[PDB]
Amino acid sequence: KKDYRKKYRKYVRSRFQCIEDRNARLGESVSLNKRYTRLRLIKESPIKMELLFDPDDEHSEPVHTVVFQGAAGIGKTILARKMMLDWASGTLYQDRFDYLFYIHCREVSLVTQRSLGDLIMSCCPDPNPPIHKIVRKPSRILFLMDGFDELQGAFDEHIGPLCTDWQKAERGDILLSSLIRKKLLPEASLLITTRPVALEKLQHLLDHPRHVEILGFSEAKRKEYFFKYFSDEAQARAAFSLIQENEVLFTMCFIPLVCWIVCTGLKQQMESGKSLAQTSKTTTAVYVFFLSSLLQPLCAHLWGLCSLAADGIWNQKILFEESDLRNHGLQKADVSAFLRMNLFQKEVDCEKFYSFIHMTFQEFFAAMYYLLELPSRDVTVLLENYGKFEKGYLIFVVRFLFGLVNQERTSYLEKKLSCKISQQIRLELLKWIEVKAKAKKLQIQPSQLELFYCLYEMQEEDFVQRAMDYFPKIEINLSTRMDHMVSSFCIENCHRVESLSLGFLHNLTSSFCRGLFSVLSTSQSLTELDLSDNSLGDPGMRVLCETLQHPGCNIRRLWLGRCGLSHECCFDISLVLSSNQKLVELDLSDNALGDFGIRLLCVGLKHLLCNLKKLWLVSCCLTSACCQDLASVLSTSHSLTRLYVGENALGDSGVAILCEKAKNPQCNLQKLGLVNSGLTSVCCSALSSVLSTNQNLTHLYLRGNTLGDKGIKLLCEGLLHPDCKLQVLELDNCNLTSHCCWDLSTLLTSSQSLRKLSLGNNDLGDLGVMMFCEVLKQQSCLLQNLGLSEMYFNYETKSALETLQEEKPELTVVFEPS
Amino acid sequence: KKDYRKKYRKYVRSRFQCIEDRNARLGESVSLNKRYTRLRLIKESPIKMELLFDPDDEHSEPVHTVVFQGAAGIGKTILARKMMLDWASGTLYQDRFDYLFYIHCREVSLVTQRSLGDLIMSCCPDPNPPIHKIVRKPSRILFLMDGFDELQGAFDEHIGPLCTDWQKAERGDILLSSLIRKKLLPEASLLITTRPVALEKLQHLLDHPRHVEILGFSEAKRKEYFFKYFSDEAQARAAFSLIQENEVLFTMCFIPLVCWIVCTGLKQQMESGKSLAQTSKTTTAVYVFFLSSLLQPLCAHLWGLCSLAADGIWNQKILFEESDLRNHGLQKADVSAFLRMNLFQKEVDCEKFYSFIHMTFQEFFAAMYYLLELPSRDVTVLLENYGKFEKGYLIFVVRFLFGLVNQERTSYLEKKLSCKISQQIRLELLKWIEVKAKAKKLQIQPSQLELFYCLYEMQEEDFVQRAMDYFPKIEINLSTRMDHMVSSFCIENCHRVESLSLGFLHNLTSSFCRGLFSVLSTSQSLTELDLSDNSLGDPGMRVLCETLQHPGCNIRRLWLGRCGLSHECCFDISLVLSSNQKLVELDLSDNALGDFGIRLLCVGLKHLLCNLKKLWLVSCCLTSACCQDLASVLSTSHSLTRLYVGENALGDSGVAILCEKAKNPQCNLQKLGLVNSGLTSVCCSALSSVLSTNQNLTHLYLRGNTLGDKGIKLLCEGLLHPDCKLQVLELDNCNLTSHCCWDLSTLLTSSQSLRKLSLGNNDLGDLGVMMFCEVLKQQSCLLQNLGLSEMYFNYETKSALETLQEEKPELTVVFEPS
Ligand SMILES: Nc1ncnc2c1ncn2[C@@H]1O[C@H](COP(=O)(O)OP(=O)(O)OP(=O)(O)O)[C@@H](O)[C@H]1O
Ligand SMILES: Nc1ncnc2c1ncn2[C@@H]1O[C@H](COP(=O)(O)OP(=O)(O)OP(=O)(O)O)[C@@H](O)[C@H]1O
Ligand SMILES: CC(C)(O)c1coc(S(=O)(=O)NC(=O)Nc2c3c(cc4c2CCC4)C=CC3)c1
Ligand SMILES: CC(C)(O)c1coc(S(=O)(=O)NC(=O)Nc2c3c(cc4c2CCC4)C=CC3)c1
Repeated sequence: KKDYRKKYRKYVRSRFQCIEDRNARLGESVSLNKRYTRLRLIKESPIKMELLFDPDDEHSEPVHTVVFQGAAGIGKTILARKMMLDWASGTLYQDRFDYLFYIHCREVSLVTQRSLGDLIMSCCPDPNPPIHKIVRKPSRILFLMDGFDELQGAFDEHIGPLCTDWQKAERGDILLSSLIRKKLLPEASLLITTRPVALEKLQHLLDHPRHVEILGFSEAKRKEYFFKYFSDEAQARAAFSLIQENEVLFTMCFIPLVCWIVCTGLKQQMESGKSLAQTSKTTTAVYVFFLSSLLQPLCAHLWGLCSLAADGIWNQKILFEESDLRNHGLQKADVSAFLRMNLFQKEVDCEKFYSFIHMTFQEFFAAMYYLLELPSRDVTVLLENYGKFEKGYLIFVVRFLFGLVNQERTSYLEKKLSCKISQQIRLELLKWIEVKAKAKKLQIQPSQLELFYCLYEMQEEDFVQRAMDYFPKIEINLSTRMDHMVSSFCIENCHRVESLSLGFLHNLTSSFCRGLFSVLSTSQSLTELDLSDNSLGDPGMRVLCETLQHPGCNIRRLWLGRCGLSHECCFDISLVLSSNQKLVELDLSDNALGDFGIRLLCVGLKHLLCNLKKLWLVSCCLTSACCQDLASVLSTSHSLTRLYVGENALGDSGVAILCEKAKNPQCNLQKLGLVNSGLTSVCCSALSSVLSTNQNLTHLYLRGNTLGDKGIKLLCEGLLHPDCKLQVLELDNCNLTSHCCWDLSTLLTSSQSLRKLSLGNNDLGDLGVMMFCEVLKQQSCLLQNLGLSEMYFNYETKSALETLQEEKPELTVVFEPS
Repeated sequence: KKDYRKKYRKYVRSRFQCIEDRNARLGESVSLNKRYTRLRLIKESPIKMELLFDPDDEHSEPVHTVVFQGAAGIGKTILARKMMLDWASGTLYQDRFDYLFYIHCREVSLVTQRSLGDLIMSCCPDPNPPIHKIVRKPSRILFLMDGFDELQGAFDEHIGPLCTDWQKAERGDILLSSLIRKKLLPEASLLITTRPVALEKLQHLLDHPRHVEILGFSEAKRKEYFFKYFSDEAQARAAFSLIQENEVLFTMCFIPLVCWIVCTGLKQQMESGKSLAQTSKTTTAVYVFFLSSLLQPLCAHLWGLCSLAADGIWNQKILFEESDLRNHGLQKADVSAFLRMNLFQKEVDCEKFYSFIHMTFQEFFAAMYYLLELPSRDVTVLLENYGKFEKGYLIFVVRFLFGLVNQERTSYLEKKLSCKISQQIRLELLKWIEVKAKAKKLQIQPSQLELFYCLYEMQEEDFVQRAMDYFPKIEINLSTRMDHMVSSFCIENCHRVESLSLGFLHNLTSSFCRGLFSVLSTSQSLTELDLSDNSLGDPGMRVLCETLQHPGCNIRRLWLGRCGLSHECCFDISLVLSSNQKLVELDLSDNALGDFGIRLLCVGLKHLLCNLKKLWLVSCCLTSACCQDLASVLSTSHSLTRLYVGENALGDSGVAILCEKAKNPQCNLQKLGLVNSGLTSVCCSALSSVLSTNQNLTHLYLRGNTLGDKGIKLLCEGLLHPDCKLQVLELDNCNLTSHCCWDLSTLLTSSQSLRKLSLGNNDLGDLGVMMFCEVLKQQSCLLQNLGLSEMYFNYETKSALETLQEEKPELTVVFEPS
């Protein structure tokens, strides 16, 4: 007859019409989900809400879990609400799921015992839905869990009694684990929204999740928001222009919540006949401006509320009863005012409790508590409990505290912050940074990012510059405009930073990094810049190359990784080499800088006053052709001493060119990086001439080649020469056999210059090694690692090797295989 | 980063380079697996090592278990080692298995408790491989179990506590059972090598194995072995030729272990400047020649070693410690000499124990122990424990004892055998043969094969000829040249054998059997030769037919089975019939001897002095056309009395021809085998004429025809004739119905000649039987089986049948259906 499934879709469609889905909607108006602004979704390329659980391009395996992550206040909930509306309307997943259930984490009781009644409680008023029929069929139901990080009370991931069978009642935390792990109602599809910081407590439940990141609004959508928010286009234009002119506030407003806070304040200024001026620069300033603007016209009850918020955070309470309001002196006065204003809501979805409009607001209020004039009111305790899931990580409580603790304060609630208290806290906050800044560890506690966002908020020179003294090495990751804004601010004020590592995330290949590179080049302490494995295309390298020509750079070491740089960029690299007399080490490996790029690079390398000493051209798609220019550089330049060119196609016909010039008596080559070049015995006579002539050559790296016995014999003849000064010889994957052990024995016996000789996976067997063991006792000069890498020997050889280590202590490393 | 799988692949490639994979390699040289000689592999057509675990041509089912069987020293291990090398090199199963684990059974502790650490212990020195990750994934791993029959200690197949879950520890015997049965680490692939004798203790674990037999070297491969073994072509040629001239030693060298022991002894004769002469004829001769040659130059410690070997076999010990050597007086003298020579090895694969170079050698030493001058030194005990898995079956200990117990002994250790002891044993060995020879049973104890191999080794006329007196019937299976050599020798010396059955295995259709057939035809006791179901094509039949013409044959009965003989061979069969006046019974059924072949066969059958009495032409693709020649044979020959021609197409139009001549009053036909000929009622008037005319006809077999009531009625008219002498009438599948019961009742009532009348699956029902029950009481002459085959009746009929049996005792078999 009447199919509940249809009744449920009607319920969902009609229910989720409001954006907030809570009261105090500026006179209880309808905000309309029709105003939904599209979010930028990136998968780990863009992703849509459609096809989230579908198989991808290979193996054709299904997806059971998709997790949405991002910053707070970015519409994770709103995206879920749009999804529910589109599903109910029959436009989204209309051919995939029979039922869609939404479970908010805020309302979940973690410590109480219940059966899986979530499918009843989250749906229609009808107390008897067909749970035992179609609604229990696996794979036909889609669930969404909103706010994993908002789960209150104790929580654990490693629970024996997981609880399967939806019919049985168990603790709420346990029940959630079983559903997330797909042990309860298996094959069900589940969407989870969470802050990245809480992923560490979720990853154990997910096993193999699909990862989707939610990004903020683009400039195009920022304008759209104002025009949809303000019904009068003239107001939308004024509101948009005002904020657009404020680069910092505009950027922060990329976060939908910040945009909302700002738009609401401007609307109120309009209604009140005010100038609509707004000078906020920090996240704190946005929250302080909004709160004081709304209460100023109330303010008398700020204490009772801040105490409530602090008690709420400490005791893991988000949803409050009338008793909790009364216990803080909040009754029949400010509560009503708070509900009239966009500050608090009374939760009108057929329930009986009160709540803050946002968790960032509750944390903001708690932050204010610690500065006014009641769980503790001790910032030491606040900071110590930062690294905890149960307390909600307290990211904003502390970050707002940083911004709030200042001297440059005015009226509008900012005068209610006690001076002595703020001063005592300021000192504690700086010490906190020192302790965490020195902790180079990966965890939920600050990852050397949050410390900088906190310092950005506390935009004061004395405090900020002192904090920077605890960051001699900075390792950070930038994904948006606000991150670069914070990074540039913080690094600009660093006078004691020696090295910086910058990770770049989908924002790349553009001028977006100019605002940071421009700053780095003016640093008087930065020596090493690490840009490894960042997709910065030629345009990114060009911006860097422009900044690397600044006379005040002081940068001595520049490292690149799998950036995909093209041969074209060698034009700009050469321009840097020709004028930057400070650069010593330049690693251009793992790029597409083919023979042409090298031809151009060599222009800078041969340039007068070019002081580059170490050059890595490893894995640069090079052939033997480039050896003509590289050989010219080594001969021409007095500064090049280290050259690595392996993982290319510089075979015997190529190295012969390098050798012709490398052998020059005036050659300054110290390390010859002929690793994976595919060399054989043919060029070994050329190497012999180099080793016996160039007395500055101390290290050979010949791993990856196929020299054979003939090749090593020819090299030995060179190494046996009186004028050979080679100290380190690496012979691992050189395809040598036991037949050459006689030449290696001769080398060990007669060589005087070698200090390290490492033999790797060669077919020397027991004969070669046993022979060496005896030879090495005959007044040998070899004191370093013998090699023996990836080898298996018999008992007697193993005994001889261990014996050698004990009988001749001057040999530091025999390196037995095990 | 670094994948263990790759590190392991490297380990396996570097490890398995030697053939022996043990020391004492003639100066510790490298034998090189590169010298591997291809083995002949036959599946139960040739098979390759590739695709062993793949599905075949139907059902597309996977193979989890593959079992390799063959002679001791046939290269089961070396094949396994080559497999590992080819896999590690990425040429064999490179796209099927990620890991390959080799577990030797010799090193397995059956009685101790352990987890499945075999995946750690069998690999590289690294103590912490990723067992809990990729290495525990089912179906991605191939295991090889080498030497099931070498498992020491107690063992059982029917164990409740099989032990699943690789993480849990249990007894080694139990652990192996679970892995073999695929209960532990299920869906894994396992290759098992074992001696055929031990299959009986493995079959319970395998359930549904793929069977591959390993055969020895061909003549061409033997040449290659010598030319690869001896680096000097001149020496390889002289060495090969020496052996080629020795037919018996040459034949034995089909086993890699035999060609090895022969080549090794010769190499030493070469180095020592000797004549290189070798006169060995038996396996024992080769083993003692080798051992004595090596020790003669030592011999003083033969006692202590033989005692050790005997103690080892008795107490199930293969791997010995220094304590076991010392306890037998073996210390700092001969042990070193034994390790220098190819006799003993000290197991140098990072271990601490000693072992015999070959298991057949350890058993050889034990065999000598019993003859010298300490577990027992009682041959009675040795022989009694032959039929035991735990003791290793003791096949060679006893077989070598047979060869060693002789009078024709010389120096070179053969003089260390005590005369009195050998004489006492010789008597016990002969009695042992008597006891086992009379035991016509299938088991691990001698299957009437090993007894003959033992007698071959003991090549002495008195002992051997006496042994033959216990084999009046010989049933043997020959698969190789050495089997024919032994069979020929043994049967040649049989003076009291009445019948011989020969199974021929892939060796067929060739002259390979000539060496045996030539001997059988000279036997003065052999009467019956059974060659059933052997693929001996016309060439095989021709060789037989040549030997069947020998005047001393004395063969009276020759039986053929599904041999696939062609009509062409009837020419040679006829040649035998025309001159062999002794042959009485010739069964040519289940062949392709169609009408043409019969036309030719009939030439011999009609030949003067052809005494063949019983001829079977059943299932010979015959039609009614052949009846013209068969009828001529029956009329022409005075000797043919029994003719079976069913399972052909000799329908009514055919039998009418046979009847025209069979009815002749001078006809000597006694049994008319017209079974499955497709006859009906039409020819029954012709059969009637035969019955009433030929008084020598006593048996009719009409099963398979479709006569109906009319057909049997017509036969009854013949049977009711005063001159009909038929005694036995078989009427089973004749398609008769209840309507004929009155003619059968008339037949029973009036027939005087019948003694047996068997009615089978005819629709006679309860009425027919009830009628017969009463008729049979009226002074009936029917005393034999009434039939009632595949019939079902009601209560009253059953009662009448049982009553009949009791009331009229002269009726031997009522044959109630149940
Ligand atoms: N795509 C969007 N279109 C319009 N408004 C949006 C959008 N995304 C976010 N917002 C704004 O976000 C505010 C609601 O904040 P919200 O409840 O989503 O914070 P939240 O982080 O999702 O809560 P939670 O942590 O439980 O998921 C509303 O003012 C709404 O207008
Ligand atoms: N295909 C082959 N090519 C070369 N030599 C072979 C080959 N097969 C066997 N051999 C010889 O086998 C000898 C080693 O004896 P082996 O260990 O194989 O006896 P085994 O019966 O396999 O031991 P196990 O009973 O444990 O399997 C070596 O001398 C080797 O030359
Ligand atoms: C990208 C990164 C640094 O790695 C990260 C991952 O997760 C986090 S977060 O949990 O601390 N979220 C936030 O800070 N949001 C947030 C921010 C600002 C202002 C507001 C909010 C919330 C509404 C007001 C200013 C930029 C960050 C940060
Ligand atoms: C196939 C059959 C006949 O059914 C069978 C009966 O017994 C067995 S066996 O498993 O015990 N193997 C052996 O005897 N090998 C073996 C043989 C010879 C010489 C030697 C060996 C071992 C090295 C020296 C001569 C032929 C058999 C198999």
